[PDB]
Amino acid sequence: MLTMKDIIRDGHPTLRQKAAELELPLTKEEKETLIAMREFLVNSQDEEIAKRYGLRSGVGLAAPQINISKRMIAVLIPDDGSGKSYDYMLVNPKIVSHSVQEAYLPTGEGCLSVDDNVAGLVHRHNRITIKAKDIEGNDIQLRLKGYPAIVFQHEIDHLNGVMFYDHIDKNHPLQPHTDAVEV
Ligand SMILES: O=C(CSC(=O)[C@H](Cc1ccccc1)CC(F)(F)F)c1ccccc1
Ligand code: NI
Ligand code: NI
Repeated sequence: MLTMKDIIRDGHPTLRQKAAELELPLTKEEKETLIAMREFLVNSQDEEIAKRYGLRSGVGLAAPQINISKRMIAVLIPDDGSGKSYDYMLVNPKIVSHSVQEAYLPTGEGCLSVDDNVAGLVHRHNRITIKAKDIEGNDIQLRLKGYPAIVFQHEIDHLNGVMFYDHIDKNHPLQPHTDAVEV
């Protein structure tokens, strides 16, 4: 299983690279790592297993974060009230369209790869459409709003060498953009 030992940390060069598109089908090895990434999320969200193996809690992970510079991500966002949950392993995900309307988490964002907490609002598109491939090379189109959309954008940024804190206003970190919605 993956652990925090596997997660590379801010300053590591792989995080600042652009990750390579995968050829399809995936190798037995690539499928294995994408399942393991999902398994990390699951494990990190279990109280017991996370205490035991020293796991930070996560809802998303991009392959660059385990030092594999390939365009695959995993997102595990549990039910949390509404009956909606997000359990997705995506290959070559792409944002094909979005809202003009920005949104933001009012406490900022975190990142498994960033050891410190950073304060600052990270403005993002409130709605997105994503086209990607699943683990078996079938076609996936996702329409996301709000928290799920922020999460996927965060992980997609990882595939382009962008970190959440790059989007934070150095002067006015906690100033929302006008008409940006709080999530
Ligand atoms: O905040 C988190 C997890 S933090 C997280 O998923 C990171 C990214 C993140 C995205 C959007 C908002 C905050 C953090 C993942 C990373 F580091 F792997 F990319 C949480 C976990 C379980 C229950 C409730 C909340
Ligand atoms: Ni992150
Ligand atoms: Ni700004």
